[PDB]
Amino acid sequence: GSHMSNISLIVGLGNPGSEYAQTRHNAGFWFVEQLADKYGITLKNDPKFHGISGRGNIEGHDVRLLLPMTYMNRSGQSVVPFSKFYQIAPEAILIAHDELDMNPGVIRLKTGGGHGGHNGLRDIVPHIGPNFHRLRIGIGHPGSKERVSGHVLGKAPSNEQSLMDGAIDHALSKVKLLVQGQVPQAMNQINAYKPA
Ligand SMILES: [Cl-]
Ligand SMILES: [Cl-]
Ligand SMILES: [Cl-]
Ligand code: NA
Ligand code: NA
Ligand code: NA
Ligand code: NA
Ligand code: NA
Ligand code: NA
Ligand code: NA
Ligand code: NA
Ligand code: NA
Ligand code: NA
Ligand code: NA
Ligand code: NA
Ligand code: NA
Repeated sequence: GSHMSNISLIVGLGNPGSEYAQTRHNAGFWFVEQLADKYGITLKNDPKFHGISGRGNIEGHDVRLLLPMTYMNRSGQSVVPFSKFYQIAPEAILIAHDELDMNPGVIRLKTGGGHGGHNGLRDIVPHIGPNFHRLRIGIGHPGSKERVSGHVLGKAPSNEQSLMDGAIDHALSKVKLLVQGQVPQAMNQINAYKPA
C-alpha cells in the first residue's frame, strides 16, 4: 500500500467525453493528463474501477494516476474502490479539482476540509474522510448559485484559460516534492504562485 504522506495516488476530477474536455470542471483532468505526459505514464482504460488509470515512476517513486469516468457526481464510485484495492490511505492521495472560490491563475494545496460545494468531492469525502490532499485549481465563481452548472460546464475565455494553464504548469513542477512527502514545502511553493 501507500507509505506515510508520500503521495502515491493522484486523481484528477472531471466529466468524460469531448463535450466536457475543455470545460472548467475538467481542470483536474487537465492537470493529471499533463502530469502523465511529463513523466511518461500511460493512462489506459480501467473498466474495473470505472476510470482511466496509470502507474509509473515519478522521481523514483511508484505512483498511480486516476481519472474517474463515472461523471463528476459519481467520482467516488471510481476513487473509493481503487484506493481501497491498492491499499492507499487518504494521506497518500492528491485530488486535483476546479475551485470556484479562487481566481483563475490561483492554485493552492490544501489538506483536509469539506467539499466546498464541489459535486465530485461531495461523492468522495463521505467514504474516505477528508484527510486527503487537494490541488485546488482556481476557476472563478459565476456570482449566483443558480448559475454554478453553467459556469463550471463552460469553456473559459482565453485570458482565464491562459491564467489557469500557467498555474497548472507551475504545479506540475512541484509534484516531485509531493511524491517525496515534502508536503509543507510543496504547499508553500504552490500557494506562492502568481501569474504575473
Ligand atoms: Cl458535473
Ligand atoms: Cl487552500
Ligand atoms: Cl464507505
Ligand atoms: Na505513499
Ligand atoms: Na471525476
Ligand atoms: Na502512453
Ligand atoms: Na522521474
Ligand atoms: Na467522470
Ligand atoms: Na463503485
Ligand atoms: Na487557476
Ligand atoms: Na479542496
Ligand atoms: Na461560462
Ligand atoms: Na475552460
Ligand atoms: Na498564465
Ligand atoms: Na517539506
Ligand atoms: Na516536511
